[PDB]
Amino acid sequence: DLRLHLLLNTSVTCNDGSPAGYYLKESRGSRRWLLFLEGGWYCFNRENCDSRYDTMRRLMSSRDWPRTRTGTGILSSQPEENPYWWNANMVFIPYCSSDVWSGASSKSEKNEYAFMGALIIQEVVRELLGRGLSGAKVLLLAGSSAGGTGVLLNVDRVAEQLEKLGYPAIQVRGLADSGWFLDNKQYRHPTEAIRRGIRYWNGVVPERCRRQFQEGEEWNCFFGYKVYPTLRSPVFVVQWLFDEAQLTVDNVHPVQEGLRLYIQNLGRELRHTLKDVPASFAPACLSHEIIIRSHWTDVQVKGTSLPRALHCWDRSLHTPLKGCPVHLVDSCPWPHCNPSCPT
Ligand SMILES: O=c1[nH]nc2ccc(Sc3cccc(OC(F)(F)F)c3)nn12
Repeated sequence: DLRLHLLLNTSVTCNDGSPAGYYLKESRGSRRWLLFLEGGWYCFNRENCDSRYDTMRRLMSSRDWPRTRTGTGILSSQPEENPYWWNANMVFIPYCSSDVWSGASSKSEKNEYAFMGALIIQEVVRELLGRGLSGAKVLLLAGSSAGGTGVLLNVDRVAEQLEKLGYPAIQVRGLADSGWFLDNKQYRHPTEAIRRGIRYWNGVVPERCRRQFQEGEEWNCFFGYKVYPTLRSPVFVVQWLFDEAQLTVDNVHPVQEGLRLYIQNLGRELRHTLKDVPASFAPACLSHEIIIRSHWTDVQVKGTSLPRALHCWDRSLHTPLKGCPVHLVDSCPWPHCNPSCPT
């Protein structure tokens, strides 16, 4: 139901120099626009990117992209599947820059690959303005995994470019799903790979965060709990307390005391980082599931589903609301202590 458009500015490219693009399903009766950033890790040097080009080429090139994609979860237009925004204009932005959406570097004599994730987002926004985004009231920049970190890195830049282009009435907001990681100690023994990636990509981070951490330390801004307080746009954070990717980077795979304590401490640390995040949904589950899955409606925290919490967030952005909460963080300390966790 979402149709592919390759960028009209063909110099804004995927890793291999093929044009980037977006999939669009318009909803002409709606002033809501959802722009979703796909995830899929990243690559950080020539040899690592070459391997990714061999067996993850759709994440580095548009040459084999299909003409259409089906919107699912928060991108579904069916009310039953998407109680939150089923009538919105739907945009899926494929991740083909391998730079956690941070890059601003073209291919060249000296660069085998282009890392243009930050420019891809800006160009999608620019081209959408001529397709109806100029009439929007809300632009929700959403994303999962590397795309969720991408939201944190780019939401304020989207807000800034819309202001500079002359559209101050469009409210830009972020929804970061599964992109809120901790730079914690591993269970057995990362940030060095991000640190090297940033140099390889000419990666860019939000200005206020860059100014806090200063030169060489931009990697800090890839960690939600450090970049989020510097952001001005409203951002709703969705994060499993026991995210499978967090456990993977922590080298966690009949649980004895050391690992039990490690896992419990991870959940408490994650919960701590979300205490001052007023719009958040953080269930006590071991999962890698994301908000574009069709059954995203099923999980609840304190009896409230994520589509409900997002609706309550919309209302809050018109004092807390009777029966319509927006800060939903589990307090129970072990995976699947919430009975609604995905199986
Ligand atoms: O796309 C998917 N699925 N799961 C994941 C997990 C991380 C990533 S990128 C990333 C983003 C922020 C920090 C980071 O460093 C860390 F790992 F936290 F130390 C890596 N992308 N990703």
